[PDB]
Amino acid sequence: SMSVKKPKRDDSKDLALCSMILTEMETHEDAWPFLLPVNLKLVPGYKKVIKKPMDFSTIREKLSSGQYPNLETFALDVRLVFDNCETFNEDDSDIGRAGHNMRKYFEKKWTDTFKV
Repeated sequence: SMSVKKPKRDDSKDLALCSMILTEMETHEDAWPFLLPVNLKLVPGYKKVIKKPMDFSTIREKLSSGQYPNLETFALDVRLVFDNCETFNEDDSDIGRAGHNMRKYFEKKWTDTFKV
């Protein structure tokens, strides 16, 4: 509260570390469904069903232009990618399985990097 300061973690490396994590995401072989925005005019349903589209290229642009206030807002956008994927795609499908794989991949890197 006012003039009662909670000891804070060092966040000076967060931008670099998130950029590193995102690079590993972008280069994962199962990243292909997530590299670019879903094409809203070639994919029936998507615009109506998915209220907040998100993809790695959009996250990269936001990270490069100071649009994430903190690391948690970055992780929210990454998770949004996989939450959208689960909403729209069957688990069995190639895209659906890619999403599950990439979520698992991200969350381990997230824990290993920041839950130091």
